[PDB]
Amino acid sequence: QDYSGFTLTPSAQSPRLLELTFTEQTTKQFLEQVAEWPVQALEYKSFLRFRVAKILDDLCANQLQPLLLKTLLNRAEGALLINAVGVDDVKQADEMVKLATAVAHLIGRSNFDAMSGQYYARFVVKHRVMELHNDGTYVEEITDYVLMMKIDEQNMQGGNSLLLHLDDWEHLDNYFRHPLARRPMRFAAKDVFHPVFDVDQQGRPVMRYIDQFVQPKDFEEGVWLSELSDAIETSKGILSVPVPVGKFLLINNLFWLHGRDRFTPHPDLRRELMRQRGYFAYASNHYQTHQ
Amino acid sequence: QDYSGFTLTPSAQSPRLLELTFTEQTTKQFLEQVAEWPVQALEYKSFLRFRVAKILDDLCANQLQPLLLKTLLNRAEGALLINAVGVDDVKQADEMVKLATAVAHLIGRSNFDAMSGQYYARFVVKHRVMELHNDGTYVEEITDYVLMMKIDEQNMQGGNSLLLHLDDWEHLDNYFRHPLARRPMRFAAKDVFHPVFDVDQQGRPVMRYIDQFVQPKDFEEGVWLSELSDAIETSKGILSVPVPVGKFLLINNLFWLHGRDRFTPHPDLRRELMRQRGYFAYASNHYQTHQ
Amino acid sequence: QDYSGFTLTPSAQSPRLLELTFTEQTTKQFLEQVAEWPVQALEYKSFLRFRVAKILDDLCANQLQPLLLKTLLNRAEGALLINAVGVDDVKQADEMVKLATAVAHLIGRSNFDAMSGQYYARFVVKHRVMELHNDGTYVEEITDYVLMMKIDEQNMQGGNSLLLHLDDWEHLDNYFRHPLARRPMRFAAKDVFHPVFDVDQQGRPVMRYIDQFVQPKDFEEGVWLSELSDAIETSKGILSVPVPVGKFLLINNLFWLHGRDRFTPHPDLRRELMRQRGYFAYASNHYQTHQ
Amino acid sequence: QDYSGFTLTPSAQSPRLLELTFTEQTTKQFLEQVAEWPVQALEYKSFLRFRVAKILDDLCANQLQPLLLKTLLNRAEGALLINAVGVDDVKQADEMVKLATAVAHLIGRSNFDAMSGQYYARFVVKHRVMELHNDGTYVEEITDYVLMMKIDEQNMQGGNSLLLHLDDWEHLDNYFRHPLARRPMRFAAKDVFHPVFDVDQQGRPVMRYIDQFVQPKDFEEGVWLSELSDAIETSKGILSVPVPVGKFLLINNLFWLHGRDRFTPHPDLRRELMRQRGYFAYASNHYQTHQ
Ligand SMILES: [Fe+2]
Ligand SMILES: [Fe+2]
Ligand SMILES: [Fe+2]
Ligand SMILES: [Fe+2]
Repeated sequence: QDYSGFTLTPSAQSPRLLELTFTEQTTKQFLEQVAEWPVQALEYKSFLRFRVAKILDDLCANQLQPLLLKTLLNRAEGALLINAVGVDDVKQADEMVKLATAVAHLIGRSNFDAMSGQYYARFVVKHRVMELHNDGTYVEEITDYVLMMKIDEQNMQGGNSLLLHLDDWEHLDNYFRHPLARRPMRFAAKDVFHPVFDVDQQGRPVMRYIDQFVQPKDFEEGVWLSELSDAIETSKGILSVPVPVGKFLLINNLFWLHGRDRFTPHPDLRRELMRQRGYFAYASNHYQTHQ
Repeated sequence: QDYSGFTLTPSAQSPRLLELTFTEQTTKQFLEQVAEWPVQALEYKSFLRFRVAKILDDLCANQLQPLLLKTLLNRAEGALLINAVGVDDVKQADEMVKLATAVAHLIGRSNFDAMSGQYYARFVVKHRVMELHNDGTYVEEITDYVLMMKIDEQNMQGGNSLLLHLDDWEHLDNYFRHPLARRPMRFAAKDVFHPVFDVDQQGRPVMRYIDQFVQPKDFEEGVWLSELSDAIETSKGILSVPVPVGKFLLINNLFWLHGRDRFTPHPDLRRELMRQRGYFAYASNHYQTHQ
Repeated sequence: QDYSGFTLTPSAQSPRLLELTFTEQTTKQFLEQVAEWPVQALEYKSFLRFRVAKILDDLCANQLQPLLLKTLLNRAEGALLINAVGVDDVKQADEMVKLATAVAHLIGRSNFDAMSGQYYARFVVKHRVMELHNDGTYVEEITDYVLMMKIDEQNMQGGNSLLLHLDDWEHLDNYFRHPLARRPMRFAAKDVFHPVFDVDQQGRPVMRYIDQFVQPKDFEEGVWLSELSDAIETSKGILSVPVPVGKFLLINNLFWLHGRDRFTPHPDLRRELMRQRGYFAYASNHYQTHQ
Repeated sequence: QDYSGFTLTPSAQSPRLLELTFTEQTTKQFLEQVAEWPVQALEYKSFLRFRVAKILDDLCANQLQPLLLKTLLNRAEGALLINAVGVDDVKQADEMVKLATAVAHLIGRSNFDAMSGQYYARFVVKHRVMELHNDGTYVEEITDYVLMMKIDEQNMQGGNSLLLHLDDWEHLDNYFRHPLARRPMRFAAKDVFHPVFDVDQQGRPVMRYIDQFVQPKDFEEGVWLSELSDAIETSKGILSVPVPVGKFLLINNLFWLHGRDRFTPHPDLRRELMRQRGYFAYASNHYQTHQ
């Protein structure tokens, strides 16, 4: 469908993943209107992250924020691949960070990243599969969304993003109905305790799982987790999504798992990534008390 | 007016800011009587900060302490620019620290400074505006006063201190009456939570704001804070105050905001500053219990 | 006796210490079936420690896990010396870690080791007695088992493992019946407080003692502990057990103490050790509440 | 008077300070009987500190421990200068540490020293007065005794130990009767709060004061503390005690203050000191509950 300032079309891999592309005029107007705040200003004054968010939504006639929220909160969808025409070179890295910052802070706020000391983190890669998982399993607070942007890609074969929607996972019911699905388990980076499965407000399964940080306490927990891991990694429902330079995935971390495919080692290989993670925060008509 | 040991006259920028100058005999007597305690002694034994305070007040016939307190606690004023005749060269830095220490510890106590590990901190600058703000917004305890002294100034164009009294701010009522003025917000350097506005004992607005450390939790808080920031930075009520070498501002941090103007970059530029921050502490006739 | 996949025979030093040796086919099948997970995978994903445990037990027709548990929990025994035919060279260090990991995680889970940052630790030695003690005396949680493997041994004379079963200690009753046996004492690596003696579920003495970390608070506690130390170190019941390359002791840390004999200094000496420590965790028919 | 294994005589400076000297046979027997434990063994196994204490007391026919306790707990005395004939050279430093350790752990236990990471600390000096004070004012637990030993002394003029017994302080009543004597004040190295004065079990004044770590909160506390400091430092009751190599003071830290006199700077100057601090711990006939 055609919106004001951007277009929206389903991905080739799945109708659950929608591709959102900002038009060229929108992209140029946005970058002009945020030129006076470099990324270092966004790092130092967090309210500027919401200022650039409002500027982008205003340029889309205030159609962007409700669309982002409706897509990410919809159980049938919950995932976007987002880009802006004209921003597609490593040479535009700062502008990429601004764009992703503006989109993310229309639907919530990105959390402190311990690897960078900032609200976002950039990594340079210079080859085995990274297993499907959820982010933020080792703290008490829930991470609602994961944002992963491709900043550079050079002599790279493979390395697609892997995604798994729980309602595409053919083994969901077998593991969700197991008593250990509800057993609170230790997660360690202070340790936290929570089950591997939970439910959304409608009672549908959600997941908070990663094989590296879950700490089975005994032979019962450990064997079940090793079978769970195999059942996830071999699922027929996994998507393999290329993320070209300038595009970023933005997914609901509660019923999407994500990972990374193998890639070929190459002497002239360079991949650069940017990530942000946060919680949803939005207005809705709902009950309160007092005045 | 003419006091014992010093003179007092309103500043050129505002009747709220009073200039206090210690006479030459007072300055020389004070420095003689505190010569046996170097600044390093003041750093190691905090009671010596109150000893030098008493010596200065005694030399002013005990007229200094009540005058400082009356000025700083008066809502109509609350700010002083202070100097002593004959102390005006970088070469006298230690004597400047002694003088500011004595004045500050007549009205309270200066807190530990994490940048220096001492009760005061000195910084050397070797050019964009520093936005108006209050100090101490990221801890639970209230910072009542801010002290900023000019220790050296060399090939410096611009860089005046900026000040804003809340009762000179033409947008005060518009933002103080907004519901978000009372919303406790996160501040981070353990995080603390407090609103951007509060009230003094008479119900008049006070502020605890800085754009770098406030952490809006969502799009509502963030957009409002970005508008608040603009309304402060563009206020017609801002003062631009030069602070020559040997002078220091001492302001009530609850209804004065402070910042720093732009200055010209220059290869031979050198500016040195000293700061202290603390809480008020003073005698008054008021109620207590027991015996 | 002859089991499926391994043999079991009493040690030459004591009927309480049983020697368990995995046959050559079992050893080769196990190493083949765990080849796809290097030790670094076991370090990163703790459930793989239980996966390799199940593979080893399955190869022993599920006779290994009940035998290990019965031996370690039996007050009359409680100690094993374990090896696998064909694994006996420093050159096979990784395979040794896999084997010990699989055995340990059939009976419990190995705890984080602060010296290595992993669930196991390897040390290289390149000569006085190490006194008998229990592990884990300076934390609140109980360490149920100690695992010590010989990874390398080169020009080494002496250095046998020393072991003492409390029911072989001729002075047990004299010290267990002393009032200070029940006095909670300070242990320091946050400090913890617990007595030097306790009881098992049947009221038989157990010990949580080490001379380096216990901190007697006064002359009464200190003199008694110095006599206790002498009564332990001179006991006639101490075993001197050689541990050849590829063998590991696995002992119940509650009623076995362990140490190390003196060895000869030698310029070409090299000894490498691996340790793990953990708690028991196993299924049994016992009571619970609710559903 | 003549005891078994040592002699006791009042000092030249004060009848409150008793000089205790171990005879030559006692010193030689003690060092022989503790030869198998080097100081590093005392550092690692704290019960050995009580073992060497018992050996020394046994060599004195068990007359040492009751004498030490009676002297240190007696309000009229409370201070000892202790040495052993034949130990008086830097070359005997280890033996000095053993001797002081044995004496201290007959009357209590020495606490962890943050400057050395051990139960004792050695310092090398290579010249202004160190003001009179009590140790341990910045933690909650009470330090009952201070031990300071002279390990080396080379080209040293001055630098006597200074001591002040509260009942020799001519200004005690003037300050003890001031309301601020009972005001809990902040002490900082987590901060602790306690008054500068307290009382012993008989209601007689004791002190917990040091000028460097007390943190007066305002002009009232600070001026009083500066006058208190002057009243202490100028007291006629201060003792000036030389401490030759091999001697150590052992004083009751509750009603003795201690410091150090000025000394002459000299290019070939070397002074080495050892300190321990701890709490009293001893048997007495007193009430308890239960069985
Ligand atoms: Fe991730
Ligand atoms: Fe400031
Ligand atoms: Fe051990
Ligand atoms: Fe001291």
